[PDB]
Formats: sequence, C-alpha cells, structure tokens
Amino acid sequence: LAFFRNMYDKYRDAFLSHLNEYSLEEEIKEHISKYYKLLFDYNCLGGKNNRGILVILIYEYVKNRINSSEWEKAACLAWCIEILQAAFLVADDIMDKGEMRRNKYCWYLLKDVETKNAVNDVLLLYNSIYKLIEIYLRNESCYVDVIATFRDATLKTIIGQHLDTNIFSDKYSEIDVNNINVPEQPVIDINMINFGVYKNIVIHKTAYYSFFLPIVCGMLLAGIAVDNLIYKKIEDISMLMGEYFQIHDDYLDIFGDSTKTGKVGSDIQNNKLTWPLIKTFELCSEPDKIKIVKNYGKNNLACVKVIDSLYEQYKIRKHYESYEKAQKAKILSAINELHHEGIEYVLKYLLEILF
Amino acid sequence: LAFFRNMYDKYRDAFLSHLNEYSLEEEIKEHISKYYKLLFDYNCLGGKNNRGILVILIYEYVKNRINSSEWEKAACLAWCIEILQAAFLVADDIMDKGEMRRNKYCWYLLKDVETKNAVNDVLLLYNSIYKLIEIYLRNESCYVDVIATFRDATLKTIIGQHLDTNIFSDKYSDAHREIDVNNINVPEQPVIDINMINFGVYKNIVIHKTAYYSFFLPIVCGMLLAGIAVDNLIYKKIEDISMLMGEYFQIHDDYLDIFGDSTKTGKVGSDIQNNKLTWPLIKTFELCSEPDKIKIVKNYGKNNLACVKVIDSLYEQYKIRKHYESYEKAQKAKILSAINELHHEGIEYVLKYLLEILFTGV
Ligand SMILES: CCCCCCCCCCCCn1cc[n+](CC(P(=O)(O)O)P(=O)(O)O)c1
Ligand SMILES: CCCCCCCCCCCCn1cc[n+](CC(P(=O)(O)O)P(=O)(O)O)c1
Ligand SMILES: [Mg+2]
Ligand SMILES: [Mg+2]
Ligand SMILES: [Mg+2]
Ligand SMILES: [Mg+2]
Ligand SMILES: [Mg+2]
Ligand SMILES: [Mg+2]
Repeated sequence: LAFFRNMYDKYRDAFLSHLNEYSLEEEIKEHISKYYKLLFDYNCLGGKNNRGILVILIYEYVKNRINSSEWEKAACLAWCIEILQAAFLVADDIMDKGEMRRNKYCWYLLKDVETKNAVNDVLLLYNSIYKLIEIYLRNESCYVDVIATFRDATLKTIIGQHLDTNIFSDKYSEIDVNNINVPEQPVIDINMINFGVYKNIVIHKTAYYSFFLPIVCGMLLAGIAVDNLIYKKIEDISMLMGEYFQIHDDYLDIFGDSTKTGKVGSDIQNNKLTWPLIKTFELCSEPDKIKIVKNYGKNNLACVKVIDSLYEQYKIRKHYESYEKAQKAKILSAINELHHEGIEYVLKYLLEILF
Repeated sequence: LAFFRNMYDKYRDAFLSHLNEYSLEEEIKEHISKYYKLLFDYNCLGGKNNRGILVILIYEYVKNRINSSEWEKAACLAWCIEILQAAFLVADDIMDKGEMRRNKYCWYLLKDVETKNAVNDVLLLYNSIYKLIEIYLRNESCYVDVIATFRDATLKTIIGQHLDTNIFSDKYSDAHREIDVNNINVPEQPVIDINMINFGVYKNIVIHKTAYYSFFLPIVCGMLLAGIAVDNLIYKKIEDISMLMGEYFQIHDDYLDIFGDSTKTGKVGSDIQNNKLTWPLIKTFELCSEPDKIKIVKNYGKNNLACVKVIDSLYEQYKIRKHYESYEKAQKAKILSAINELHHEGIEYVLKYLLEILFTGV
C-alpha cells in the first residue's frame, strides 16, 4: 500500500531502459530519456491510485501469504493500470478541453508539449504497459490472459469515450465526407437524455478499466481459472460500481471544490450527457426544459449560470445523496452474493475509501 | 495479390461484429456500426498496400505449400499492417496539419469527426489489430511473438515520430533548460537548429519512424507465421536490410514532398513549413554557401508563402533532384548487395521484387 508507491521508479526505469537500448546517437538518447522520464512522472504521479491499490488488495486476499518476487509481478500490474489511467486522462483532457489535472496544468497545454506531442505520448504510454507486462510476466501462465484483459478493457473504454463525445452530435440525431468547412454547433438532443443511454456510456467509459480490469488482474495473477463463474459476478459488480463512480464524478463537476478534485468543472459548457442533466430533465417543468435546451452546452457565463441555478432549484444535491445510498446498498447486496470472504472484504473496503 | 484485397471485408466485419456484441441499446449499436465501418473504409482503403503484400509474398516464398486456412491467417496479418498504416496516417496528419491523404480530406478535418474523434479513432484502429490477431491466430504457436513484433515495431515508430516532431524544438537545443511545466502561454516559434542538420541524426529518425513498421514488421510477420525460429541468424540480416530500405523509402518520401505532384501522391507537401529535418534540407545545407545557410535559417519553418518559395528555389538552385537521383542509384546497389548475402532464394526474390515496385506499387 506504501510498498506500491515505492516500486514506481523500478517499473518506470525498466521501461526507460528499454528505450535506451534503441539504436540512436548518444546525445539523442539523452534527450529521449529526459523527455519521457518527465512524461511518466508528470502524468503517473499525484493520483489517489485507487485502481492500482485494488490490484494489490485483490491479489493479497485471494492468496494465502506472498514472496517478494510475486509482489513484483502484482505491483507491475498495479502500475500498468495507473499508467493506463495516466494515458486515458491525457487523452480525455485533450477531448474535454481540460485546464487542470491533479492540481496542475494538463499535459497537452504545455508549450513544450502541445496537442501533437500529447497525442503521440498517449500511444507511447499505452504501449509501455505491454512492454512492462512482458518484462515481468512473459513466463507466467496467466500472461496471455492478462494482456487480453487490458486490450478488451481498453476497447470498451474507447467505445464509451466515443459515446460520451458524440451522443448529442448530428451523427446520432450519413457522415458527410465532403464537409470540412461548416462546424457543428453543439446542441442537446432530448431523445438521448435518459438513464438507459447514460448507463451505456458510463459502464463503457469507466466501469471496465476502473473496476473490472484491476480486479481481474489480481484474480488472474492469483490463479483463479478464467472459467470460474466468479468472473461474471465480478463483471456485474464492476458495472454497478462504475455507474456509482461516474455519477459521483458528474456530481463533483458542479458541486466539488477544484482545490480538492484537482480539476475544473466543464460538463455543462462541453455539452455532456451527465447524471445531473438527466435528473433535472426528469424532474423539471416544461418551460425549464426549454430553458435547458437554450442554455446548455455554451461556453458562455450567463448560460452556464442558468443551468447551475436549475441544479440548485431542483435540489440535485439532495437527489444525489439519495441515489448514493440506494446504489451503495444494491452494490453491497451484490457483493454478499460473491461467496468469497477475501474479495468481498476488499470490495467493501474499496467502497468506503472510493472518494 | 488481388486475393488480398478481397479479404478485407472479412477482417473488417470480424472486428465490427465484436463491437456489436457489446451490451448496448439496439439503436446505439446501429450508430456505432455505421461510424466504425466508415472509419475503416475511409482510412484502410485506397493505398498501394505495399506493406500488406510484403507479408503475403514473404509468407509464400519462405514456404513450399498452403491451404485456404493458412492463407486466411496470413491475409489477416497483412490487413493488420494496413490497419496499422491507417492509424499512423490519421495520427500523422493530425501532427503534420495535413490537408489531403490518398486524394481525399484527412479524416481529422471532417466536421463530423474533428481532432477529438480522430485521436480516439487511432487507438481504436490500433487495438482492433490485436483483436484480429486473437480471432485468427490465438492457437498458432507463433502467436505471442507476432503480437510482440507489432508491439515493438510500434514502440519504435512512436519514438521516431517524437524525434521527427521535436528535433529542432527548444526542448532539444536548450536541452539544459528543462521542460517548463508552468508555461502554457508562450508558444515556441519554430527555428531550425544547425547542430542537428546531419545524416546521422536523420538516419536515427527515419529508421525509427519508417523502417521498422514498413519493412521489418511485415517481413518478420510472414517469417514467423511460416515457421522460421526466432533464434535464426537471418532475422538480424533482415533487420539490417530493413534499415536500408526504410532509409531509402523515406528519403524518397522527402523528395516527393517538394518535387511530387499531389494528384499522384494524393497529399500536399508541407515539410518546409512544418520545420521538418528532411533529406533535401540536409543535402542543401551540406552543399550551399555560407550566406545561403543564413537564408535557410531565416526562411525555413514558417507557414508563409514567400519563405517557402525561398527554400524551394534554393532546392532548384543546388539541383537537389539530381543529387537525389544519384543517391537513389547508390543506395539501391547497397541494398541489392545486402540482399545477396541473405542466402535464401525465396526471400531474396521477394525483396528484389519489392525494390522494383516500391514507388509504383502493385
Ligand atoms: C492518437 C495518438 C496515438 C497514435 C499515435 C501514433 C504515432 C505514430 C505515427 C507515426 C507516423 C510515421 N510515419 C512515417 C512516415 N510517415 C508518412 C508521412 P511523413 O513521415 O510525416 O512525411 P507523409 O504525410 O509524407 O505520408 C508517417
Ligand atoms: C491513442 C490516443 C487516443 C486516445 C485514446 C484513449 C481515449 C479513451 C479516453 C478514456 C477516458 C475515459 N474517462 C473516464 C473517466 N474520465 C474522466 C473525466 P470525464 O471526461 O468527466 O469522464 P474527468 O476529466 O471529469 O476526470 C475519462
Ligand atoms: Mg471526458
Ligand atoms: Mg473529463
Ligand atoms: Mg468528470
Ligand atoms: Mg510526420
Ligand atoms: Mg506527414
Ligand atoms: Mg513526407
């Protein structure tokens, strides 16, 4: 748990040491090293490390204790999920026009970096994961399975990101391969404002890589066979938790304090399909629906304030607090159907310290 | 060869079919399908397919035969390289502010798409490769090596792309002033750095951004699938020939940027204005007068018609064409000469054939 945070250097340096065997001039290696060490440090560190820790804990509680070389393998997987979260966040911040991430400037904003490097850096971070899993796990029998779990969890995440970005776009309300001139002014589409669609989005963009992936990694490494019916249970629990997690993320966007979140709220002006939007829309008068349509999704101070004051008016805080409690019970109740004391504990623990 | 282009549908749909197993609402499935089918068609089609055909041919001419299900596995690897080329290109065109690719608008320029979709679409195209390799090769014994070969060739391409993109940047000149993590405000106005204008640095760059994925990768794919063991000393010879061919390929690409005709190349030149370390730039710089050096420093790397014209009219004054022609002939011989030290008639044949049709295709 604090052992985890100590190993970071080792995994970071094992990758950087791969790059350094490349066939390059020495001065050029020096530059590569400088740049990519900062890419890792700036983007991998400063998080809560929930996903990484969940790998460690699942591994430990499925087993009956664990030598130092086994911890090396588990910690690798833990740091691989964190590297994945780093990549996802660097990409998300490009897509959502981020300002601040973990209390500092978004990577893509930096004048030495820009969008062109940040795009290139994401794919690098992504691929570094698989090189690290090779270095430390190429000889484990769970090897192929672990790498399929990263690959599939990623694919789902990309699909959710696509939905999150396009769900309101004209695409969805044929793609014009001749239009490069006429930009789509963002509007909300009333038909897509429902929980069914929301759940589709958040389960894919969040649930698989934040929950399913770390848990499965621990399980795979501890040697639970891929065919055990437990995996399907863990998948369902993961969906519940991801939905729980993302709804809380949505709530923080409006109601959180950015000095504590480390990031600036932006869902309203970015025209996002969020929980607060859906809830308000389900609750509000017909004129207030018209007001939302006219005001949502505009980078414009008075507009955002109207949507804000609607969230207060319809008591979205209170409705969240009320969602949080029902969903927590529903999750706990699914957890108790696992029939595995070790995993059930870790998931209950996770639930407590998730925020 | 035309068998290869026929198989495309099968691999595209195999992946599309996988997406369509996802737990989503039926109408959302319909939208996903329609978007991602176009993603693949728009970007995977219309190329010369050199890298893909190189896999097919290597597969064939190591072997002495091959049934329809062995070919299905090879064709898959062939299309996977073409998917990889599609992804690299969508990403390149973002990085290089492209206008035109294969005679149409770059994917990222489309108003239905934009940068935020194209970036997401690249990782998608990337991962689709590994899903395809799993569908068709999960039981082959060469499986784990194949996916390592993609992974590693990709890593080298990315590093090449970083150098291609940063080699003249303050990052690399100042080099002793660290990356300022507090500057989002003051944008680096781009200038060339004279210390980097040499072939050694060039070769570093083009070997990584071009040679590994365009030559090493497809060849090693065919070889791994046909059954040559990963320890055979021929791989290291194939590596060295790949370096030579990639160098040779990129220098030609650089030549096309300035001297090509864009209705034939399918893309608009942009190296001078994007501040790229190119072969023409280095040749000129090695030949030209001292005042002409200064003129290059002032004018190179500005999106600015008069400035471009200056550089371009320098390339014409020092006759960079001729110099290219003279490079092309010497490098070709150097490559033929290496190919003949393979001691493998099939591969040697395929590489010599590749050399003939590299710029023309088919
Ligand atoms: C979403 C971010 C993750 C994905 C990022 C992938 C990064 C790797 C991109 C490598 C592109 C290498 N490559 C080599 C050759 N060119 C052709 C062009 P030129 O080298 O730019 O001249 P051309 O435009 O002339 O055809 C491109
Ligand atoms: C190959 C390079 C191309 C990029 C390919 C990878 C793109 C996939 C992006 C996955 C990110 C999903 N993800 C889930 C959670 N959030 C957090 C933010 P939210 O935007 O509110 O969901 P927040 O900024 O509020 O914390 C992001
Ligand atoms: Mg987002
Ligand atoms: Mg965001
Ligand atoms: Mg958010
Ligand atoms: Mg480029
Ligand atoms: Mg280019
Ligand atoms: Mg070029």
